[PDB]
Amino acid sequence: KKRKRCGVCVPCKRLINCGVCSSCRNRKTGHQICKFRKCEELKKKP
DNA sequence: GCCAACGTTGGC
DNA sequence: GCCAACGTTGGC
Ligand SMILES: [Zn+2]
Ligand SMILES: [Zn+2]
Repeated sequence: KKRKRCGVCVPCKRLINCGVCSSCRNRKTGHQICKFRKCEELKKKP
């Protein structure tokens, strides 16, 4: 299964894709959420 | 069936 | 070990 966003971090609370980060500009091919909405808990840990 | 957006990997 | 690209799938 896909992990669910946490719904409580600042990114999760943002409503709208910014439209200008690289995730947003390449959305059709890269299929990624806006860098500013990406759930903090879903990022890669080193 | 659509589509937002997470998971995986070839090629580097 | 990274990440562009794609496939996938849960929720609608
Ligand atoms: Zn953005
Ligand atoms: Zn979150």
